[PDB]
Amino acid sequence: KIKPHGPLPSQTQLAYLGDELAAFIHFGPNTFYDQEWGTGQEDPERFNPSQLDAREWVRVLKETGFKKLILVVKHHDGFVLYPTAHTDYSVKVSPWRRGKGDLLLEVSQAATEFDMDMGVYLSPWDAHSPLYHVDREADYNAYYLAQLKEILSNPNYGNAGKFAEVWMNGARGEGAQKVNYEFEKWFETIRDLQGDCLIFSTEGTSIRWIGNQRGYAGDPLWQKVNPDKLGTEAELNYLQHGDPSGTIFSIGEADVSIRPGWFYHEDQDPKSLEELVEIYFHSVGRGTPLLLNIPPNQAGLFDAKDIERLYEFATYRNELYKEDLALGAEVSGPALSADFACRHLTDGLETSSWASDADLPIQLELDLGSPKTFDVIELREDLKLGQRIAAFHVQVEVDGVWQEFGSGHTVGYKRLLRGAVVEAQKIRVVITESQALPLLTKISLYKTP
Ligand SMILES: CC(=O)N[C@@H]1[C@@H](O[C@@H]2O[C@H](CO)[C@H](O)[C@H](O)[C@H]2O)[C@H](O[C@@H]2O[C@@H](C)[C@@H](O)[C@@H](O)[C@@H]2O)[C@@H](CO)O[C@H]1O
Repeated sequence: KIKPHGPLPSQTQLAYLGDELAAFIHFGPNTFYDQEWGTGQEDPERFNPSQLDAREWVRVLKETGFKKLILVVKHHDGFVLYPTAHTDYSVKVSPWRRGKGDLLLEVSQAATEFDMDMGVYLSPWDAHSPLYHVDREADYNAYYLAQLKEILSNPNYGNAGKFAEVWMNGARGEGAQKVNYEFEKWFETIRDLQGDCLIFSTEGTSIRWIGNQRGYAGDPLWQKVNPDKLGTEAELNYLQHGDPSGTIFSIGEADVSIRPGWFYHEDQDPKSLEELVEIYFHSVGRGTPLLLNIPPNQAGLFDAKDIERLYEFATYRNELYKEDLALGAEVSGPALSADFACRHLTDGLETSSWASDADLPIQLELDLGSPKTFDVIELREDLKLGQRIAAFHVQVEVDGVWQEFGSGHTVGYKRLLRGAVVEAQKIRVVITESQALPLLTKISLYKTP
C-alpha cells in the first residue's frame, strides 16, 4: 500500500472533477432591463418570458455534454424566481405563467427527466430586501436560511429532489450595507438537507472561486487551501493557484460566460469555438471543472448562435478524445513494484496506477510502436491518494533528436498539455518535482481536429 498524501477529495468532489462540465444560467429582470446588475426596483410587470422552455435548456445542455446546471434563482437585485413564502418580490406578482410560475420547478422537472445534476445560486448580497441592513442582520440571515430550506427540502426541486452544488456569490456593491452572514448555520442546513452537496462560497467550503472570470486556472493548480487564507479578501492569486500546503481539498471552479455579460444582451455575440477551446484547455485541461454561463434571452430561450456554438464545442471535444494514440503503448522507466507497473499508464484502467520511489527526476518513456501525429498529452494522478506532482515536462523524439514538447507544474485529476503538432513514436515524461512519491493512472495522446 502507498500512504496517502495531503488532504483527500470527497466522493462528491471527485464526481465533479470527473464530470468536468457544468452550465450556469443567469436569467431574470436584468434580461429585460438590458443590464448586468439590478437595483431591486425592476418592475415585476416586465418579467413575462412566456416562451420560456426549460426542457429546451436542459435538452441542449445534456446533448452538448453538460453534467450539471446551476440556476440563478435570486441575483443581487433580490427578485426571486420561485414563489417563495418569504417575500412578495417574486415571480408570484409578475404576469409570467398568469402569476403561477415557478422557474426552479420548471427547470428541476426538466433536469429530473434528463438526469441533469442541479445547482442553485442564491445571492447573499440582496439589493431589494429591506432586511438587508446592519440593523436587521439576524433578520436577513433568517430570511436567507428560510429560502435555503424552501429550496433544499422540496422534493420538486433539484434532480429528483437532489442538489449537487449551492452557489454563494461573494460580490457586493460599493454602497451596500455591511451585512455579515451566518455561514456555519447555512452550511449545517445544507448538510441536513442535501448531505455532502458541494458549496461554492468565500469561506473554507468544498468549492472556491478561481479568482477571475476568464475561466483561467493557474499552473500550478493545487486543489487545496488553508481556510485561514480564504474569506472575502482572499488573495486572487492564492485562489488561482491554491496552496501547495493546503489542509482541505478545495476545487478551484472555473466560472465564465459564453458572452461578455453574465446576462443576455442583444448586442453581444457568444465566444468563438477557438476561444472556448482555449478556456477548456486552461480549466478542464488544468484539472478543474469549467462552469460556462449561457444566458437565456427575453423570450426565455437560448440564443440560436449560442446553441450552435455549444454543438460545435461538443463536436470539437468528441473529435479530440476519439482516439487515444497512446492506448496500449509500451512504457519503460522505474516502477515501485509489479502492482505499480508502467503498463498501468496505457492499460485503459483508471483503477490501475504507475508509481515510483526512485530519485527525481523520474523518466517514463513511451514507445507507440510507430510514429503518430499528436499535439495533446493527458496525464492523471490518483487523487484518492492525494495531489503530489509539482513539476514535469514532456519530450518527443523527432528525427532521432529529443526535443521539448511542453512542460507544466501540477497534474491533478487530469492535465492536458498542448504543443506544436509533431510526428513521433517515442515520448518522455519527466517528473522533476513531487510532494510525495508520484503516482499516475493514465497517459494519453490526442490530435486536435
Ligand atoms: C471581487 C469581485 O467582487 N469581483 C466582481 C465579481 O464578483 C465575484 O464573482 C466571483 C465568481 O465569478 C465570486 O462569486 C466572488 O466571490 C465574487 O466576489 C462579479 O461577478 C459575480 O459573480 C458572477 C458569477 C455573476 O453572477 C455576477 O453577476 C456577480 O456579480 C463581477 C460582475 O461583473 O464583477 C467583478 O468585479
